[PDB]
Amino acid sequence: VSKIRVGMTQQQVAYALGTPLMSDPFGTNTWFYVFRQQPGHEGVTQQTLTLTFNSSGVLTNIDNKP
Amino acid sequence: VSKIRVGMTQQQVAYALGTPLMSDPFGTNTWFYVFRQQPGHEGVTQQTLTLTFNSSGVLTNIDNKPA
Amino acid sequence: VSKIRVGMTQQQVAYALGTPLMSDPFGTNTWFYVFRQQPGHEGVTQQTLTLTFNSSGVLTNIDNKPAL
Amino acid sequence: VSKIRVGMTQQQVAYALGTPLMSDPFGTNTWFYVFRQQPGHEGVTQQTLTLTFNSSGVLTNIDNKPAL
Amino acid sequence: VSKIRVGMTQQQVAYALGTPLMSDPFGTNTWFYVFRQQPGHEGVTQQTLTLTFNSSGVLTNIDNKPA
Amino acid sequence: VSKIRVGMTQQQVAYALGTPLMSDPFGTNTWFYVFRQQPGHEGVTQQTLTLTFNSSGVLTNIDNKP
Repeated sequence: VSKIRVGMTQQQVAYALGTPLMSDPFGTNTWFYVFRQQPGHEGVTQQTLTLTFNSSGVLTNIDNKP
Repeated sequence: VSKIRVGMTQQQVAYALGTPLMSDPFGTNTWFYVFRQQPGHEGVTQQTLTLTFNSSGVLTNIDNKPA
Repeated sequence: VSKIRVGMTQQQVAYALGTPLMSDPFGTNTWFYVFRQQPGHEGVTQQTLTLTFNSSGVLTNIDNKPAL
Repeated sequence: VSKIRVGMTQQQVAYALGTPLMSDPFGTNTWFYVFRQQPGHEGVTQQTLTLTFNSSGVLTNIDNKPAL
Repeated sequence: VSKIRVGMTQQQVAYALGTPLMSDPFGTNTWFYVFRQQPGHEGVTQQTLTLTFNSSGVLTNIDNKPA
Repeated sequence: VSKIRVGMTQQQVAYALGTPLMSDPFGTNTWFYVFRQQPGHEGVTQQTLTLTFNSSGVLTNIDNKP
């Protein structure tokens, strides 16, 4: 924590402390859902969803898995 | 168990599905650390850190409250 | 690990092992909700709620973000 | 939400909103460690540790899994 | 920041990297639920559930302790 | 919780309660790492690792991202 200073880039902070446990999802390019402890789950593997957004915050790819 | 389509904004997707469990931290403005399971913890409350970055990804505020 | 002993205070245990991944919320003074993967979310930041309780486990402060 | 009020007990708040995603570990009676993404892990199940504290925040029970 | 190679067993990978943050629950023997942020919670402790499944994926023990 | 009974398959339980918050990683086919709050992080995106194991518990694929 003394390992960081105002003016550092996200790369410099992440090098010092690691990436954070949480961050705000708005403005970022990738959102990942894992649908746990939600009734109605189906299949032989954990349902997940990866969403890709462009720099304007618009959804460009929907990746279901499976 | 709900409907999205390409071209939706993040507000539309969050209304439909909720915010995601995880998202990529690079490019956003607020990072939040909670230092768990790390030896050397001190104090009477859980140590945390909130960082604010500007539109360019540079750190402008370090909030260690506590405290 | 072997670096903890019965009789230790929560500070000593937290200095040896760090705080735990999880703990029972009853009896503590601060609760933190993060409303994720819940349809109906609104706004331009992640909705959260920080509740402060006194010693008697009574709620004394409600802190919504964003502000209601 | 609007379904909580200052003066509520932790039970009333938990009935209205559920327990929180996170809480401050200090002051509670049970801590639970899950040692993941930590090099050195051994054995055939996930290593965990459950610590029980009394009212004074003093450790009274250590429960390692698997058993040491 | 540590070294794995194809052909390693899960014990070898866990020694090198630790266990993973997440894994697929299907096919294993122990499931653990912690019911957070769900309205209608009752009791003086966090409600949890530990389920044991046999090698075939069938439920053989329901542990609701608490209690 | 009264929604489940001994003898149900993992598919029946997951349909009633959802998948669990946690499960034991040994014996399963996919392990996912997200290296957060670990100093030394590098890059312009969150480092992760997906490992695939066969039914004998042997590592068959290493997928770094990026």
